[PDB]
Amino acid sequence: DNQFYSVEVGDSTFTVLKRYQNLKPIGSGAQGIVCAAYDAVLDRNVAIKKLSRPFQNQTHAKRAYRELVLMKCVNHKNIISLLNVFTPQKTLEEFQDVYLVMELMDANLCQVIQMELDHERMSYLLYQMLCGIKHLHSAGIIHRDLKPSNIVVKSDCTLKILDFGLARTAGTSFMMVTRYYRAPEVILGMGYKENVDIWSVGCIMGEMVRHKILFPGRDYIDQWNKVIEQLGTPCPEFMKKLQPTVRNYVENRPKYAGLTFPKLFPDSLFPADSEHNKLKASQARDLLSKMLVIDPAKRISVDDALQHPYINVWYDPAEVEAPPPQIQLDEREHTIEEWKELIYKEVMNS
Ligand SMILES: *[C@H](CC(=O)Nc1ccc(C(=O)Nc2cccc(Nc3nccc(-c4cccnc4)n3)c2)cc1)CN(C)C
Repeated sequence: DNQFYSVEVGDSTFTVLKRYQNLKPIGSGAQGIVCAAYDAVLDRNVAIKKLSRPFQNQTHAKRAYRELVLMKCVNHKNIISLLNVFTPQKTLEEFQDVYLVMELMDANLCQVIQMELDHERMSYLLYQMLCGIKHLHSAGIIHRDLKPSNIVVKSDCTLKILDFGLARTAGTSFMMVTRYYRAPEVILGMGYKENVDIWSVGCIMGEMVRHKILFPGRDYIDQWNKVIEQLGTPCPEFMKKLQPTVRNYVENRPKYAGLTFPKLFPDSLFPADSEHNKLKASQARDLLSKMLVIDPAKRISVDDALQHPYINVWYDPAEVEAPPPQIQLDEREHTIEEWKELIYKEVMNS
């Protein structure tokens, strides 16, 4: 501990470089302790994340290696970037902790989502989401678990995605707590395509309008009921694309016509008494009717969503058509000891 010092932050021991001062707690759970700090060397505020038990198991180590490699290789304004990475331990043998240093954002989408919406801020947040998701897809990264807690925003309304989800897997399976934003093809295990992340964007948008989670529930069974009660029972063609065992339960459910999108998202939930606000309520509802579609064969793509009148007002080829990032590796299994060495070399060679 020459260039390092210790400090207790939010019931967690932070052994960080002497350049990071005035550490303040900001977040924790379901895996990872985060705090805010001032970088003396850069004269800027940062966010420092201490990884929670990265070598407890192979899933933690695979997810830690994946996140560290992707945060380094990706360089997009709508995806959180890695400013610095360090370990207070001097050797591979002693190595046990990883500290990721990133730009400090003002709030999480979980609180911004609760704000009284204006079409300007709302369309801008969704535009940035679609931009970041487009950039991940270009590199073959299908998130599959996009949620408000995985997204951070700044005072100027600029947005960044924190996570990469299941990333480069193949796929549609997570074993760990918030499943309200997962696409039906993921829930029912049908296989996914790139527009699987569009359902999650639809869920988040619907929530910005309603100020209530669209599809809540104790479990998937309860969650699927909330989907069919509101959007209606899917077409026989979709239920045909299900394998016989889950198909049996889905087809045995009571048939629902589903509430129309005017009834799901009435004008009451939208800014009123202006011609511009009237126009914008129907455009927002129309985009929801294209994103919140059970059948992924009929759901809108990221590219077409960016082309929608509600979003296209922000379209900038410099932000949207940016070059995809290129590249042990990201679908091969290793022992926990082997992930530790892969993780140690990433922290050291940066
Ligand atoms: C909503 C999730 C929920 O329960 N509510 C919630 C609120 C806040 C946070 C949180 O800690 N995020 C947060 C809060 C305050 C400032 C910042 N700024 C920031 N800047 C850069 C990086 C980070 C960061 C990185 C890694 C992990 N966490 C934060 N933060 C951020 C969490 C949860 C549930 N929905 C999923 C419905």
